[PDB]
Amino acid sequence: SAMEDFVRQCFNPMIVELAEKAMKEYGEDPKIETNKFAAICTHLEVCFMYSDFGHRFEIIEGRDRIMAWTVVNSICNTTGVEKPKFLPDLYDYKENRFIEIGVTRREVHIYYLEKANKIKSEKTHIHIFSFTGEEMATKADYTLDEESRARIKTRLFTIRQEMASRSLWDSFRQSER
Ligand SMILES: [Mn+2]
Ligand SMILES: [Mn+2]
Repeated sequence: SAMEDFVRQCFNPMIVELAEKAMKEYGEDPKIETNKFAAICTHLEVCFMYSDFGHRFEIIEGRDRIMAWTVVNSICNTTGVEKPKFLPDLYDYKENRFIEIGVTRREVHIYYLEKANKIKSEKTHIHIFSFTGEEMATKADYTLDEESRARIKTRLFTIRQEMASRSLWDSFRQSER
């Protein structure tokens, strides 16, 4: 598929490898679930950019479940912050709170409501990004400075435009995988 080629050309090999590992966890094949492949790569890249724009942030996404829960447990033991139900994406040492990052091809408020209804934890901060430069965060607290968020928005829009140039955007956005 052209989607796999695009993924291997636009994403660095480490992100592609982690995404393939996550698909093995899912028991899914990157050559069949190509849109899920692109979405997982995009979410990983956004989480890594978010963490690098700070060390203010502890990365939880991208680790295997053992190490992710080990990191979450150590953070909870040191800070006393409540342990989340689901594995979040980041921990913010400055605000002392876990962060769930969302990347959606739909409207940001719809996805925000979906994520907030899932996580059921007022403590965990939510930050949603779209491929159109829109964002939505808990209490309108965007955590990052405007420059870092602009970098993330530019990266997402560029991914959307590369997909559209390769005639892949319609399939990707119409899919919720
Ligand atoms: Mn995650
Ligand atoms: Mn996430």
